[PDB]
Amino acid sequence: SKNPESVHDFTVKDAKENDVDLSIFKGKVLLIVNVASKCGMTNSNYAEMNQLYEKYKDQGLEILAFPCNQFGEEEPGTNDQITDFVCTRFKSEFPIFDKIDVNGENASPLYRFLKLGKWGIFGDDIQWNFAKFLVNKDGQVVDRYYPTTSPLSLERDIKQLLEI
Amino acid sequence: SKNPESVHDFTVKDAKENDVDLSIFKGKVLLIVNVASKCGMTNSNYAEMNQLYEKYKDQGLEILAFPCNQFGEEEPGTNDQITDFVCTRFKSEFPIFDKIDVNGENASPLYRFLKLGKWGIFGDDIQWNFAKFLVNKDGQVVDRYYPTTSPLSLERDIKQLLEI
Ligand SMILES: [Ca+2]
Ligand SMILES: [Ca+2]
Ligand SMILES: [Ca+2]
Ligand SMILES: [Ca+2]
Ligand SMILES: [Ca+2]
Repeated sequence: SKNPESVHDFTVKDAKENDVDLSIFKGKVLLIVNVASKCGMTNSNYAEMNQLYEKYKDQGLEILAFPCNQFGEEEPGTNDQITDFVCTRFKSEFPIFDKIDVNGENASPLYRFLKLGKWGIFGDDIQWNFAKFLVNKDGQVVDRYYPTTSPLSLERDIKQLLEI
Repeated sequence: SKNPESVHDFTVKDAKENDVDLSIFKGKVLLIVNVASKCGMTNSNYAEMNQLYEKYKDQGLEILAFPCNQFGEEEPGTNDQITDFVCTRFKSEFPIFDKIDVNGENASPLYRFLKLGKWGIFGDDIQWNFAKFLVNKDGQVVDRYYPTTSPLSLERDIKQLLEI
């Protein structure tokens, strides 16, 4: 809409560049997390996220992954590609949206909003790849975790947040 | 080893101003929490850490709680009162240390070091009362949590560090 009140007032692009009204997720627990551009998903975060999905997929937990190139201070070897460098694919169970920036000038309105969560307690810049956010059924930012917190460690909060 | 390599390379004052070398904690997993400076163990965090402690003190978990008045020092109807500006008494099984600054020009050297953790991923200033850090048996910072993350939600990582 126009009054950033909830995460549901936001619409984002999916991998297909098609609009997705986040408002369709109400009633479900949103676990928002920024993923890397790397092409391979080697990181352990994905595996653990899959499990989390495997377990709470049909219970209200929806994982919203967002590719971001603002980190991964890669050690180049043939990366110089400005016409097709971002991974042209993301093989995972949960949904992977269009690549967006989480920090800086062109930051996504959503992350801007996720950052106002809990009176600015969540106001920090996304520290690195895989920062985790938990949103309740009403679209309010409930929790935030550092990249270094494996998805599996968010189970207790996921569980509670679902009333299971 | 002039320049600190670990949390063990720091000496802090305890509630009774007696120097404490963090080396006496080597071989133990540490939960470092900054607490409100005012009196009152009513905040939910206390009960949860209390529980955490009762269930892990005798397994390798130590809790270093540091009082700080940098957050909402304007809370008590009568806070203005300068006779110290930190509660003269903090009933708790787990040790409460002397007051320290966590942010700014007088931030405790220990908090400067913890903010160095994970290649700067933990560089953010302490957001509010009750931010959490998990340090391994070796004295290196391995996790950081937002104030909003309840203690009990750190159990998985604790067990993982204590190896259980
Ligand atoms: Ca960019
Ligand atoms: Ca971890
Ligand atoms: Ca020492
Ligand atoms: Ca003030
Ligand atoms: Ca851990």
